[PDB]
Amino acid sequence: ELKMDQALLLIHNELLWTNLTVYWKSECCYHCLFQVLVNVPQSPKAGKPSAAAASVSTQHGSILQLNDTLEEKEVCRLEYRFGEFGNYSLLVKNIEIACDLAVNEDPVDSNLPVSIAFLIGLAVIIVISFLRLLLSLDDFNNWISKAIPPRLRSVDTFRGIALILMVFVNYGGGKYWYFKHASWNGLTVADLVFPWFVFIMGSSIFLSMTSILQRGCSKFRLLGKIAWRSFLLICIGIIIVNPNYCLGPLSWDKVRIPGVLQRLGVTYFVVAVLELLFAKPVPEHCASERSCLSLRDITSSWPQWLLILVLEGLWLGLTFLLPVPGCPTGYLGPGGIGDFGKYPNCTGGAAGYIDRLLLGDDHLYQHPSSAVLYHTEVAYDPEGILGTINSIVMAFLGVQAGKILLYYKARTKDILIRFTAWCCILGLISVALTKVSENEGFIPVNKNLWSLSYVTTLSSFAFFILLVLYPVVDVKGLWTGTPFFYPGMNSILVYVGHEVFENYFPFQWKLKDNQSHKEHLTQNIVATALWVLIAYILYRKKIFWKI
Amino acid sequence: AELKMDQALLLIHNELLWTNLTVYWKSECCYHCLFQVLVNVPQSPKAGKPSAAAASVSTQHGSILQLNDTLEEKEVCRLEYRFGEFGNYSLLVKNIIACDLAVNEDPVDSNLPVSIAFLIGLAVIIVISFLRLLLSLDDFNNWISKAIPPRLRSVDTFRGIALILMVFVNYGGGKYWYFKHASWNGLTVADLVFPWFVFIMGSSIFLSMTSILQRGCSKFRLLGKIAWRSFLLICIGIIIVNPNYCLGPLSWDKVRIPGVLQRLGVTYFVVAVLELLFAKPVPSCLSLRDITSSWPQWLLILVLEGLWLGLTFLLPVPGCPTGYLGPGGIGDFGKYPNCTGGAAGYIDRLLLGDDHLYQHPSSAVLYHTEVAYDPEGILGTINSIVMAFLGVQAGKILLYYKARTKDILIRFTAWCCILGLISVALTKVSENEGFIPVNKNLWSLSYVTTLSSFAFFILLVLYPVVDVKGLWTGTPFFYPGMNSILVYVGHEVFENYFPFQWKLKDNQSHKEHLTQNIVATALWVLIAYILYRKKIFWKI
Ligand SMILES: CC(=O)SCCNC(=O)CCNC(=O)[C@H](O)C(C)(C)COP(=O)(O)OP(=O)(O)OC[C@H]1O[C@@H](n2cnc3c(N)ncnc32)[C@H](O)[C@@H]1OP(=O)(O)O
Ligand SMILES: CC(=O)SCCNC(=O)CCNC(=O)[C@H](O)C(C)(C)COP(=O)(O)OP(=O)(O)OC[C@H]1O[C@@H](n2cnc3c(N)ncnc32)[C@H](O)[C@@H]1OP(=O)(O)O
Ligand SMILES: *[C@@H]1O[C@H](CO)[C@@H](O[C@@H]2O[C@H](CO)[C@@H](O)[C@H](O)[C@H]2NC(C)=O)[C@H](O)[C@H]1NC(C)=O
Ligand SMILES: Cc1cc(=O)oc2cc(O[C@@H]3O[C@H](CO)[C@@H](O)[C@H](O)[C@H]3N)ccc12
Ligand SMILES: Cc1cc(=O)oc2cc(O[C@@H]3O[C@H](CO)[C@@H](O)[C@H](O)[C@H]3N)ccc12
Ligand SMILES: *[C@@H]1O[C@H](CO)[C@@H](O)[C@H](O)[C@H]1NC(C)=O
Ligand SMILES: *[C@@H]1O[C@H](CO)[C@@H](O)[C@H](O)[C@H]1NC(C)=O
Ligand SMILES: *[C@@H]1O[C@H](CO)[C@@H](O)[C@H](O)[C@H]1NC(C)=O
Ligand SMILES: *[C@@H]1O[C@H](CO)[C@@H](O)[C@H](O)[C@H]1NC(C)=O
Repeated sequence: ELKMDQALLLIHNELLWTNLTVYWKSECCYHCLFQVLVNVPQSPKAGKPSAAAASVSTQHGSILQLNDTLEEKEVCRLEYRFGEFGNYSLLVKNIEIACDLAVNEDPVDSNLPVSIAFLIGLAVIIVISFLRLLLSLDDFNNWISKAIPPRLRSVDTFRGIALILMVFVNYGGGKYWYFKHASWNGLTVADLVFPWFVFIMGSSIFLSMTSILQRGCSKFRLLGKIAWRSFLLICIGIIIVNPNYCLGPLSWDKVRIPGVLQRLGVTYFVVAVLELLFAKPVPEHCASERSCLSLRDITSSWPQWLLILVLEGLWLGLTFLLPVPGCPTGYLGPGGIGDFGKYPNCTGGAAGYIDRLLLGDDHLYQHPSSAVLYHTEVAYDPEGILGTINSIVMAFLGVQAGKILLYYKARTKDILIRFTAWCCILGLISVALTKVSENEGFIPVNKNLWSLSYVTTLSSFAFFILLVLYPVVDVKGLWTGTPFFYPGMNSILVYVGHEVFENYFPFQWKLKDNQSHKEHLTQNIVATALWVLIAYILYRKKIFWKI
Repeated sequence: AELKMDQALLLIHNELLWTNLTVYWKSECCYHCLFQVLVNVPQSPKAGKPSAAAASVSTQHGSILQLNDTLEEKEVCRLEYRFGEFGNYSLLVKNIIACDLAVNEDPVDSNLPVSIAFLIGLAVIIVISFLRLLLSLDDFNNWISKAIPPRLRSVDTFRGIALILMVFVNYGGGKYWYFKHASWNGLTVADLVFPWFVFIMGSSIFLSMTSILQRGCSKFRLLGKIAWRSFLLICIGIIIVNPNYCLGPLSWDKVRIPGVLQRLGVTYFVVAVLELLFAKPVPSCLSLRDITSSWPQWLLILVLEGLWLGLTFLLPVPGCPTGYLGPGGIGDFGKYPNCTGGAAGYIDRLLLGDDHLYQHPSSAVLYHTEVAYDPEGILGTINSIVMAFLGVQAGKILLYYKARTKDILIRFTAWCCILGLISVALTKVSENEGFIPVNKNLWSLSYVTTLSSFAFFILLVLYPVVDVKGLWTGTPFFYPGMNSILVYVGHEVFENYFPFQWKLKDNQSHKEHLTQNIVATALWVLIAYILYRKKIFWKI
């Protein structure tokens, strides 16, 4: 009867001279038009009020505006938050007319009941099952006999955490609203992994390129390697990751040109080529002081910083200045019914227009993140053309983190000072941009547009994560990234694998109740743990696929 | 138009007045098919103007049209014809009871013109495209530079040929009827692949066991390797290869336990454990010592063959004749609607259930069988083991007389002749008649002997040319031969992916399907070649 995060609302109209219409709009909508929930009729006779059944969304909040089809006057505005499976009864009576809320069945309290208790129980059960399976393997072997520079590992732990979170939220994340990507604006747990992947990509770009150059290899061989790696990423993404082959053979008239791997390849090429051309040897003798307050890692890359600033200015100018036909200039909203629905075919503004012009409507993402909340009827691709500038900026921030990590290697206090300084600077910039509020600010945090505040917020998060991880996993040694670094070293293999093997049995099976959050959560956690186990097994076999 | 692929539009005109003629159709190749109703032709309203009926006769190979009156059923005209693709044939039955077969539009061959000269044309096209891609890609790099224990390779070539055939016929094989699996009895191009894979599997089993036992190891880590490889093959077959995950998530109640890789794993375990349990070291014009040293496993193979024969021809099956080999459905005059496989089908449905079996057997499209019958069932694994052991015998022949090439060809010719004689004795040189007709779905003993004789002849041809005389390394073939498992898993996983599958301008065209499948097979050969160059052979 009811679906996930969907309370059942019954409207009892005790009125006898009005045809009430209940409207609806979530709290998380910024400026959304009210959608008709159900059209309750008037009571034919006194004593027996007219009733109708409506299913209200539970994910986050609910605004119910009561209007009558005759005069269109707000008899009462009710603003509540519903539960996952709740028999809610709304009665409105003339006393003038006030609508009161009654609960006939208590909600399941989605994400309230599971909390950390169910997660700990599931983890214990999975660990016990794995240990029992491992012990059973030795039982068969016994019965048969009876019968007859190195890797940082902190960047690796960072990438492993990002990969685990990405595998969890890509498989559904328990079908929870906050483990999915945000509709248009703000941040969720699924909006963090991709920026961290670009950050780590830039960091590893600098680490690998400087290792290769100081190992005595020509810059042209590295240029060829970079070009081949970016081309392979783009082709792999376009041919394998982007299209859903369960719907039929791939036709060029509906091929999704831009994607996650295409974005990664393009920004890899751009920022890696920037580093290659403007490559200076890593200074070593300069690290002779104690906690040196030198800006060497920044002033040694003034041309790349100038190019990055020019690119960021280009992104800001195109976003806020490019005149989109039939659209306000500098439009950042979601379109659809968002922003009071006055721009329905304007999902993404300048970035969406650039994508639709250069690549066409059919070569974009047909199911954007905003399509489920703001009801966008057009196609917008989060990995568009305009957002690649901000992805390049993020990759260069990762490059800066790598320069911090390598220029000062012996002085771990210097590394921590630089990480804290950069995290604070980027956090202050993000707070200034987004104005702390989710939907307010000059450039609100947005994954779909890859907003500048999105880049800065996620880069500050990445700098803080590196600040926490580098001493613990490298200097102090209190933790080896025990379950995380195997995905860190098999990132590309795990990404291609889980984007290819989404529907295979160990990662996805038929569920007893498809509308249960706990069943989906168990399936997604088991699938993520199995991908970690696969990465660990390949680590033991020393099978590291690299492009 | 409304005509499909491999179908012909048959217009029927009845000049008869007091007739309610119905047209019954039955494909020529079916052994004993009930005449299904094709179309119902109504009585002509008046003289001069006959009633017209539109039908699509399956022109894959032949068609039998029988016309008997609807009321007081009596045949008025029995017509046998071999229709052509996209043919507009008009049937004119007129009162004189006479028949006419006027061809209103000439048929399109779509088989000779596409697979006779268009095959060579497409080969030239793909060769030119590959050469241009190789030259242009290196030209750009050159512009920048200017500006600034041994493997035999015969078994490898055999396995590569089998892999090329499997990739071609698994993708559709041009959607031709002879590049698919024959509906129950008979041998097609697609039926030749799996038995050769089992044969090569057994040959490689012996060729690896001999090397390992001669080197430093024991028959206790070899047993672990064999058991783990069998378990891995079975698990891969159950999880990855078998289910069609595009439909939805896997479920226990509707998961297909049998499979190609499950069958390969079970037969590998059985035959490899047999050789390990009876492992002897290698030591001749007519020595025959290879068949005598391996006498216990030959005795066990004969016992297993007797068991398969006894279960097939003697196991009682409820609601089914004892010793049934027929396809069921409308086959055998439809007297056994649900008897697909007989003993093998009943054993599968009794041990694994009817939901853990192949729901689209090759007999469904022609004999109209509604039950689920799995070609890789439980009964046929005995014959899979027998053919794997014939491959093991080929390996023993090849390894025992390594320095006596003439001995190798003498033994290969002798074994091929013996197995061919056994096959022609069992099938009486007829696909549907005989004692044990050739059948992939039952994995018949005559199927095993025929395909093993074919494999022995293929080895007899390949071994001198590719090993002894050295005239031709298996240049377009052994590259998949060295990556078989990866190639199989890859084309099972990446069936729908762009290089191997793209949307066609008209899905009802044999030329477009053939070119797409040839391009896909060539791309898989190219992938295997690239992996060979980089030495990324995946094993176990
Ligand atoms: C939002 C959602 O829900 S979807 C989330 C989106 N998901 C994704 O984008 C996942 C896909 N991306 C990825 O898997 C990765 O980011 C990749 C593969 C594209 C790039 O990973 P990278 O950071 O380039 O690392 P990778 O493992 O490929 O190695 C690249 C180079 O960096 C080097 N490197 C990596 N880590 C380190 C380290 N810690 N120290 C030193 N060198 C390192 C490697 O040695 C290699 O150089 P080499 O070949 O010369 O030896
Ligand atoms: C009919 C249709 O359309 S669908 C049916 C078609 N599909 C199938 O049959 C499934 C696909 N099958 C296959 O890919 C293969 O048959 C496999 C992988 C299952 C088995 O291949 P095999 O012949 O066993 O060889 P594989 O490469 O796996 O290695 C087996 C062993 O034989 C050895 N070997 C292989 N070829 C040779 C050779 N020519 N000489 C000596 N030893 C050899 C290998 O070295 C290996 O031993 P090792 O572990 O010491 O290295
Ligand atoms: C529900 O009723 C209220 C009040 O009747 C509507 O509020 C006004 O509606 C008129 C249109 O009749 C608009 O011109 C006004 O701008 C609205 N606001 C105010 C403050 O007057 C409300 O629009 C109705 N709901 C919907 C979905 O239209
Ligand atoms: C749920 C899901 C199923 C699937 O079959 O695979 C996915 C792949 C995903 O990845 C995202 O997909 C969109 C465009 O690719 C963008 O929202 C993001 O940028 C990108 N990280 C996200 C979700 C899924
Ligand atoms: C169509 C298809 C696509 C693919 O990519 O994979 C296949 C693999 C096939 O092989 C057959 O599959 C069945 C066993 O699973 C049995 O009909 C036969 O024994 C076996 N020859 C046949 C068809 C396909
Ligand atoms: C309410 O709508 C019904 C039809 O659905 C109509 O018969 C009735 O007159 C309406 N009442 C008012 C007060 O408009
Ligand atoms: C909800 O409650 C009402 C009365 O309180 C009852 O009639 C109805 O059956 C209930 N529905 C569900 C789904 O529990
Ligand atoms: C058509 O009629 C003839 C009349 O004897 C009969 O023998 C034949 O079986 C009929 N065809 C059917 C029933 O398919
Ligand atoms: C077959 O020929 C008839 C001639 O009477 C014609 O009307 C019909 O359209 C033809 N079929 C097709 C598919 O064109």
